[PDB]
Amino acid sequence: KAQIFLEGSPAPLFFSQVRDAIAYARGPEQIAPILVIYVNDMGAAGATWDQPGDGNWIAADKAFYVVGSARRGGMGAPEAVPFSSRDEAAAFVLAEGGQVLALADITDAMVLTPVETGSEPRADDE
Repeated sequence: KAQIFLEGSPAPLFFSQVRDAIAYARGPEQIAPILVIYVNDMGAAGATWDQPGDGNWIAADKAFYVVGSARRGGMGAPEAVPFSSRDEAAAFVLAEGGQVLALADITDAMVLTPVETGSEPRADDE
C-alpha cells in the first residue's frame, strides 16, 4: 500500500499499488508538491501491485529506494521498491535492482534513461 501527502492538498493520494502511487509522486505531482509519502512495505516493486504480504510501515520519503537496473522500466515504466532496511534494498540490487538511494536522493537520471550508453548516477558522486 502507498500514499503520498501533497503540500497544499487537503487530501493524500493513496493506493494499494506502491509502484503506481510512487510513480505519481515522481511525475503527476505537478498539481501539488509531495510533502511526504507513507508506504506500507509489502514488496512494492519486488512483487506486483498485488504484493506478497504485510510487512513494515514506513515513510518512503524518509527511507531507502532501490531503482532496478536489470529488471524495470529504465526506458519505460520504472517501479521502485521502498524499504526501511538498506541491506534489504541492497540485496534486491544484487539480484536485479540497480542503485539504492534515499527518496531525498532520487535523481531522474537513475530512474529513467534516454538510452543508457553508460550514463551517470545521482551526479557521478557516490
